[PDB]
Amino acid sequence: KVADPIEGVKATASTDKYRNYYEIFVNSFCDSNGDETGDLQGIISQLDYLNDGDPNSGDDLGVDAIWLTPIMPSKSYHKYDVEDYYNIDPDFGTLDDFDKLIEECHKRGINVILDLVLNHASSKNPLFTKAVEEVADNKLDGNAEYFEIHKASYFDSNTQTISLGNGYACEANFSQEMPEWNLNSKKTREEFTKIAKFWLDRGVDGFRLDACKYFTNKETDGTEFLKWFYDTCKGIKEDVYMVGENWTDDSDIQELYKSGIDSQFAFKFSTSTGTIISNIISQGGMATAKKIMNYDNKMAESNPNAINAMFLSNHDQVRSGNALESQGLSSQKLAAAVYMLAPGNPFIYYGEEIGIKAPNTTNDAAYRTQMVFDSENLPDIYVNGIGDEPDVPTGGGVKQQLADKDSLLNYYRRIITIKNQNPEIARGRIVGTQGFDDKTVGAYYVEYEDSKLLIIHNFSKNDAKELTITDDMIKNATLRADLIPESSSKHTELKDGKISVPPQSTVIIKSA
Ligand SMILES: *[C@@H]1[C@@H](O)[C@H](CO)[C@@H](O[C@H]2O[C@H](CO[C@H]3O[C@H](CO)[C@@H](O)[C@H](O)[C@H]3O)[C@@H](OCCCCCCCCN)[C@H](O)[C@H]2O)[C@H](O)[C@H]1O
Ligand SMILES: [Ca+2]
Ligand SMILES: [Ca+2]
Ligand SMILES: [Ca+2]
Repeated sequence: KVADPIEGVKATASTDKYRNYYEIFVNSFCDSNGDETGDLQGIISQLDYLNDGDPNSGDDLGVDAIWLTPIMPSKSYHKYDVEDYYNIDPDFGTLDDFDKLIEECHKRGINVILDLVLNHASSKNPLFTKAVEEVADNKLDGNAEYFEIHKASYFDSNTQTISLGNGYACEANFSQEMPEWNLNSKKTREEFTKIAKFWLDRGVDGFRLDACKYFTNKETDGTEFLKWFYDTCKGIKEDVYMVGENWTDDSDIQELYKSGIDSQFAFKFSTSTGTIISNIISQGGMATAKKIMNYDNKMAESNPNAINAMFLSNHDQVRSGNALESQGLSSQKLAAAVYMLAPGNPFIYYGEEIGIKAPNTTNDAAYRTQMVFDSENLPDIYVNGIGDEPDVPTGGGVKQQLADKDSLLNYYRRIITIKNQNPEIARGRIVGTQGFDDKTVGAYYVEYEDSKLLIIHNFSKNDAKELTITDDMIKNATLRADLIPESSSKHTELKDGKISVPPQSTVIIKSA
């Protein structure tokens, strides 16, 4: 019977770089034409589920940016081997379907970034097939100049290669079908400028940049390359946004931020062995708050405009729900609150919001299962390596979960609404932790210019925490928002300076 503190509070749609992102593995999301392959028209058909354009009404998820996995011609179902950087794979649609998707996203306040694969191309990209022919004729000063082609003996020993003619090879860390670009090449830079402009001119808001760890090599400074590319794209589109996958230690992420790239994925906090899920299982609130503050701030030293990119899991990892669901739905809910209420831009993986699991932990295809909009009418999508038979989410599909006020999905929805009511959360920096003499409680102050919030998480699985909020912490403290997983009907309150934070709950404190 305690009033919901967010009732009637005005939400505002984001109009800047700060977004709750949604990663769509295109193959697996929505099939509009019966071939068992997801496509762009399928995404279009579900845009009102993603964002209906009105932050103050409706039953949409509410995400305000999409990251599309590769959409360009490729023989593979994942398409990270790019055969043509200037078109749409026919299974996904045409450039007209792409233009429709952009228009329809933007009408709803949804930004769109593309997976732009700069480390490597397909071995069937025509630029590369020409290089291969020319190398076989001992011509190295044509198309070979686009690619990381050298005599075999040049390569660092632990570098995998593609064998070419006449004793030459091409760097290929990921596959024999993924030859690497020479990022130092004049010709390559020219080509990348053309590809960037091609997509930016179609209304794209920016890029996800895979495999940044492999920009740097024996002769390439990846920071120099990414700075060159990023600044090129800023000239084309001043408010272009990029997020890099740099799957490596913190010091390498610090280094790469000197490029001025907005964001790099925060791998440290992802997966079952990562900070967030590990500490939700271990009930380590205080540790998690400390680690988020220290990491966000360290990265800001390298780039003062860094936008951290928190995530539980992506298309290259086991689904987060494989670890979290067996710990109870309230653990899954807390996890969402923790990663999404950290500074920066969180990335929800499609289907995470309804608890899609991986049927096995070892096969990448099992990380990319079929999105379930309605568990009564299961999808019919083929995913190479796991077939087309759909798993049923424990909580049902989108339609089921939207109706149930206590669903995982509705918890995500509420998190997003709280963010749309409180811009400081995404845009600010953590200026300090707040101790509550309890290792289960993780609390920190996020401040964005003139405005500070106190975010408190109770990681305890079983125990409510009665906390005292003083004027030294937040002057004239009020309860701005709550997230209480046990029941959507349950709210708390701040009364005579005391607030009960239930198990696995989050509260947000703000000055009157
Ligand atoms: C970022 C990218 O950098 C990375 C590489 O492009 C993406 O990963 C994708 O590509 C790899 C490699 O796929 C290619 O090579 C494999 C291995 O030879 C071929 O099998 C594929 O057909 C070819 O496209 C891919 O890795 C799959 C490895 C499978 C191992 C199975 C072993 C057990 C067998 N019983 C990824 O699945 C694909 O996404 C990455 O996703 C980007 O984010
Ligand atoms: Ca289709
Ligand atoms: Ca809405
Ligand atoms: Ca490389």
